[PDB]
Amino acid sequence: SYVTTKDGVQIFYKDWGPRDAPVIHFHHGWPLSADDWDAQLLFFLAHGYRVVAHDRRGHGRSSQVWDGHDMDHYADDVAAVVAHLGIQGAVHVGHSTGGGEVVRYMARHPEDKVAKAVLIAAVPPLMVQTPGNPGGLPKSVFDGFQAQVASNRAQFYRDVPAGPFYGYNRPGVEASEGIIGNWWRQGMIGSAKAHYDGIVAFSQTDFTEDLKGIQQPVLVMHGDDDQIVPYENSGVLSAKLLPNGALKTYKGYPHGMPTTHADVINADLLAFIRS
Amino acid sequence: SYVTTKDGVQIFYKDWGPRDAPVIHFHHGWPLSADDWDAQLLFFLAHGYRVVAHDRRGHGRSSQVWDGHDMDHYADDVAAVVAHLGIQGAVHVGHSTGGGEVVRYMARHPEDKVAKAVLIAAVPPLMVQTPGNPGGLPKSVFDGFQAQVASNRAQFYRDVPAGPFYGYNRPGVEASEGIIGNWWRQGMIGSAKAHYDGIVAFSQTDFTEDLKGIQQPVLVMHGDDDQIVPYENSGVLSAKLLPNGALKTYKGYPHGMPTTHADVINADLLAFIR
Amino acid sequence: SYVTTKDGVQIFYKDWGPRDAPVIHFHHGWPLSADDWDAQLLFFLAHGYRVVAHDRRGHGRSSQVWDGHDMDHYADDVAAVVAHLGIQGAVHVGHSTGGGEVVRYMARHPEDKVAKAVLIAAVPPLMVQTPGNPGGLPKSVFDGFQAQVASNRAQFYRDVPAGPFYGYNRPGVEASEGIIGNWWRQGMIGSAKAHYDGIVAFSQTDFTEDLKGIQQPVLVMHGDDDQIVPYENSGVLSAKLLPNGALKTYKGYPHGMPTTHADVINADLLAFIRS
Repeated sequence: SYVTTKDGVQIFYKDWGPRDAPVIHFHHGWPLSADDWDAQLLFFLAHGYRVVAHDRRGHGRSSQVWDGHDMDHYADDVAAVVAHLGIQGAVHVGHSTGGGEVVRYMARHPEDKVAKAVLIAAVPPLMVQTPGNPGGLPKSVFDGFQAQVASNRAQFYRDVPAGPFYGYNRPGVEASEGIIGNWWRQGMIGSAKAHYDGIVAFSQTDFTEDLKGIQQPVLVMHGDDDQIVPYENSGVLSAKLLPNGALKTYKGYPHGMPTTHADVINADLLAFIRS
Repeated sequence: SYVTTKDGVQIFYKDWGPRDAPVIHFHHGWPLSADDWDAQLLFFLAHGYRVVAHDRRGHGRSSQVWDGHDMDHYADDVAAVVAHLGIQGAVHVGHSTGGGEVVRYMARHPEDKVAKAVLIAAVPPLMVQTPGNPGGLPKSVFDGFQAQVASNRAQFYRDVPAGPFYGYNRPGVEASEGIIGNWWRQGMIGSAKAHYDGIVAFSQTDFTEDLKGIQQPVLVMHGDDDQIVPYENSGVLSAKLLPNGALKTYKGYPHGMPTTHADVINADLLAFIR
Repeated sequence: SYVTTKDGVQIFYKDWGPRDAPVIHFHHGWPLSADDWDAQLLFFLAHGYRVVAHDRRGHGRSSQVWDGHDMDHYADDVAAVVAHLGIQGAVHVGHSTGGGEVVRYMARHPEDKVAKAVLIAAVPPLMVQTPGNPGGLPKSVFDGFQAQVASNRAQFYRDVPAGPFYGYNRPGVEASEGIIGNWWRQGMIGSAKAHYDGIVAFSQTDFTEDLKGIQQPVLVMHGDDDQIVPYENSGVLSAKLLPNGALKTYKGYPHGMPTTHADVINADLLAFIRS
């Protein structure tokens, strides 16, 4: 299904389950799509929820609009989906870049009384280095990623999931070509332009302010061996800044743990949601 | 192209060939799409037919609707496509789950005087074991498939075509990465929920009644080494229940024979159809 | 986005950049899509251009219409895109089959005064061997490709990019699975019938008349180790037929040079366009 945003973007989304069942809205990471949530969507459907997941603008099946690739637009696009379906008050779950999107959404759209939120290996508070965040990674790494997206996206989208994303580069770890390919697939159908700007969006946006204002219960799930988003600089700090945040640490887990450790993550996610 | 069903589902379809040429409507298997018919579509176009192939609900490019994943809905979706294109009286060819769809369609929509039908490695009469079908497979096997679709669909959709589907697991057979990849691709663009429910639809639906009522000529094709749909409990029985049915057995052929043995299957399909 | 043609075909296209910026329209090769221009689109966006790229009928995301798979229709489809977006007078860049499409467009749609054009490893003047073109390739070669598309498309679409297309079959050249898979991917989402007929369209259409009539500045780029479109019977001859055309030779370069040698191809395209 599709919804047209205020600025004319076509946002694709999946909406499964009873119309009146409690809702969980899932927000995917960079440079993926709603297809990255298969395991979670089926698990929560089987546990009584209506599940919704949309493709970020320029990602997956959503329109490849060339501009507006920043957290504020991402958040407003979320607002469009929510209002379109009338799913205000839903629980919002965000992975990686999607976690930033969730936080920014809960910050600029308080009119939507979101029940609870879950940040899984999310980018907040900030990934880039600034005088306020000296622990932020150097742009050179991000600028480099943008160069890869611009000059060899097809291979770069193989390298990321085949190496650091799922921890398949660790010793004794058996890689899954299906999982690698699906990551790659979701990336290739998206816009190179949206993904290019998207790196600035998830790496150079400061969510410190937003985290401090969120009063709802928020669970932060982070693997201590996350090679893409810093466990301490992002996860631990995020849980600390959130007034009602709680941290859930997973030893040795990778960035893509919701896929490679679906059972564990889903069970813990459900426990938190049911309070 | 798309047709909107009575219940609001968008069904994607392909329609190639002269508008007034005789029609062959192809029905794909689980968990694929109309793209799985490439070889047949071009073969029959070259042999004077108009060919139509649609994506089952929640499969390929069709709407990822969360419910209605059963044979009755699959059949009514076919009716929508047929009515939209005005292709009543066509020949219908179904592969695997698609074979069950063809049978249910003919049964629920007798108004459409289908000319003939071909069931290839099709699921009828009933795949699962029950008190009425002692020779079927235990439900646990299908529950296992559902579990795979629910927790590791991306790899599972590699395992099936790389192993049992095309017989590539048979020592000595040369696998095709392109064919494996295309199977996987069609599966991944479809809905995990549609595929999850779809397993129950194809393995636990009894088509005995539908088969007994089909009076048109029907050809049942089946490889005797089908690792996906047991030859003895499907093709053999379906052919006998069909009043005007006939069985065509292919020794050593896999479930996906229409793809790996296109020349032979296309030639035999044509002989029966034309 | 999409535009509906006169004959009811849905043509998918990408349109990126400031609405008021100078336009460059890219035309992809067989059996690909607009996604094949990733590297070029981002490079020109960075240089202040508005870039447009559409999927040929029956290719990529465009309608899998069963007929009209010939150069005249491809050209009329271009006309529909141009009129829809109001991008008359833009620069047109076509690769391989796309090169033929550009030339046919500029010929049957003179009302649009295209500024300049670039033909990269383009099919003109005529690929197949005929009495008038004794230096062409025997038709049997193209009949072979058609048979592969009809009975072994999934694997054939792996073989072409893994072998001759990018020169990965040359000694000492390392292949990119991501690039091979992306070529394969774009081909599989397109129509087998459109691709089957498309072989006749690109290999047996004579563009001599069109070429002799184009007065605009045109740059003909061609690698001399192109295993898909013979250098000597294409680019060399096309450059001479064009009243204001010039040949740019890339020694040892493959057919898919815009992808494997993006830095060089982009720089030369930019220099020519602003010349």
